[PDB]
Amino acid sequence: FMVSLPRMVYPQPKVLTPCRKDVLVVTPWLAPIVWEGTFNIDILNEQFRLQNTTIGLTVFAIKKYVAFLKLFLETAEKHFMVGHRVHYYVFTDQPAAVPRVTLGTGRQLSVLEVERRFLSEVDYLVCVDVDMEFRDHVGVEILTPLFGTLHPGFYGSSREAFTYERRPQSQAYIPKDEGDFYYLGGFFGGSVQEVQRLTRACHQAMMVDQANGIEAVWHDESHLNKYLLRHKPTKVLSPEYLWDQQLLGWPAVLRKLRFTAVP
Ligand SMILES: O=c1ccn([C@@H]2O[C@H](COP(=O)(O)OP(=O)(O)O)[C@@H](O)[C@H]2O)c(=O)[nH]1
Ligand SMILES: [Cl-]
Ligand SMILES: [Hg+2]
Ligand SMILES: [Hg+2]
Ligand SMILES: [Hg+2]
Ligand SMILES: [Hg+2]
Ligand SMILES: [Hg+2]
Ligand SMILES: [Mn+2]
Repeated sequence: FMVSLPRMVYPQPKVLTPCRKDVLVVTPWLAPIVWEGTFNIDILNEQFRLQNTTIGLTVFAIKKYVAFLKLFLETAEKHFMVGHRVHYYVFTDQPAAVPRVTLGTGRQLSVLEVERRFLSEVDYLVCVDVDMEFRDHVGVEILTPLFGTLHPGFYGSSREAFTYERRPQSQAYIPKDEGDFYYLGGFFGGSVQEVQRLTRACHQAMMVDQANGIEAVWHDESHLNKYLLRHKPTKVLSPEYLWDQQLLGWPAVLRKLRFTAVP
């Protein structure tokens, strides 16, 4: 049951005025593609807060990657789901090496040394790489049953150029005439149920490949792409959500650089 929104004053949407004229804002299966200018964050914040939404953010920090945790967490505190309940899950082989980061109210962090837990603790799961930093708003506009993020190096490429696994012997195989987009393995998510279904599917597919003596060209990312090809995401995040300014600069098409690789 969703309670009614309160009175709100904002610009009236204009039916005869495109949101963006430079980019695709909706997929062929009617899933929005999230770009700056397509959403009113005040309306979305209201909708998700009225549901007391809790977002889980998972990251793996093994070996030398634990060094990226401080900046990652500090910047997440300034830009990730601010105003909403957030539960960070840091999977690491060095529990004592996790930095003591100060968190805002309603936000918590759990250190797990290296699934029903997620089902009872959070509503949505967001899975990202740790060698990154938030530089701008990353909020509830991304929440949906299942979402993928456009790889910054292939958003303008033809499917032929996508680095999908091209060997038929692999479970991640995708032929040259198939494919919608090339999604990043480093930023995906959705409801706990959908995220677990995806990881369960990929885990099994990778086991089959291993038994068959084959490893997908881009590992988990290759399997992720096969999954999202066969199970269309309900939202697709633009490259604003995972960019590399050092290698790609700052194109006009990107009004904001929200989550980026650390040099
Ligand atoms: O502890 C880790 C290890 C890896 N990664 C992410 O997973 C990617 C691929 O890891 P892999 O070990 O397969 O290759 P490598 O990290 O040596 O380039 C890394 O680049 C990161 O983006 C991470 O976030 N935490
Ligand atoms: Cl991840
Ligand atoms: Hg718009
Ligand atoms: Hg995850
Ligand atoms: Hg993860
Ligand atoms: Hg998969
Ligand atoms: Hg996957
Ligand atoms: Mn990375």
